[PDB]
Amino acid sequence: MALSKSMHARNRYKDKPPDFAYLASKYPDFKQHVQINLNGRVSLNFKDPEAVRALTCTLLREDFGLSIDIPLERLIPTVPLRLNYIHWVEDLIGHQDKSTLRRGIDIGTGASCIYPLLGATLNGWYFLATEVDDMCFNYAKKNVEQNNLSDLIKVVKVPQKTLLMDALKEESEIIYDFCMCNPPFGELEFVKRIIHDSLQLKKRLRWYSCMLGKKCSLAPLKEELRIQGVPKVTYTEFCQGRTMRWALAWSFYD
Ligand SMILES: Nc1ncnc2c1ncn2[C@@H]1O[C@H](CSCC[C@H](N)C(=O)O)[C@@H](O)[C@H]1O
Repeated sequence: MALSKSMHARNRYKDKPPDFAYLASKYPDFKQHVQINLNGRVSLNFKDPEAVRALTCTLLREDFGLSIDIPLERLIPTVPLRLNYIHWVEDLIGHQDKSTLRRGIDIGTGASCIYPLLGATLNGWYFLATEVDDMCFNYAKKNVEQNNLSDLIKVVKVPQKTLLMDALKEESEIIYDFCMCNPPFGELEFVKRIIHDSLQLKKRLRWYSCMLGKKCSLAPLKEELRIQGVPKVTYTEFCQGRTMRWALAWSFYD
């Protein structure tokens, strides 16, 4: 499948994208990173990671009420793009209500802990955040605690060679609804490790998903899943102008 306006229909920033002028007038700690371009427009220098951090932290504060602390030394996520994936998963696990508790896994949560944070806020989803990087693990366990989401999000430091399988030994939950992953920059080799772990977990997770960075990666993975005889295999492409990612998910369910 593929979504109109190249991004998910339920995305906040599809109809109402970020307004630099507005955010500068509200958050004077963001006003410092914004500069007036030639066209008179209020613009952020996307090269400066401190500027980009200021935007991402402000959009979380402004639109989700999330106050996060993230280091420059680590990846700065781009709020609207990550949000498409949150909505795609919503669609996959057939969102719809108050007594229907849905639980997922985030393979590589990052310093931000962006997916579990959005996910637990927007929908109240229980998450199992995994991390190999200590710095990332420290900041994520911190952002979760400071937004009092300690109850829904369970951040866990994990060994290097370990993925999905190994992580589901603490805690012991029978059925997980989804698992999202944003592979770090071979890419194909990573999702292949996810595919394999999914072959042994099968119906224990309703949906296994992966946000890809390269379109070339879709063709072999689509073929791998097909060779392994995976019943449902779904894919889409998201967008944020210059940026473009390819989310792919697969289920063993009829
Ligand atoms: N085998 C593995 N298991 C768990 N986490 C891993 C891992 N390999 C890498 N990671 C971690 O996963 C992260 C990938 S970056 C994805 C971060 C986040 N979801 C975002 O979009 O902001 C890194 O912080 C890295 O330390």
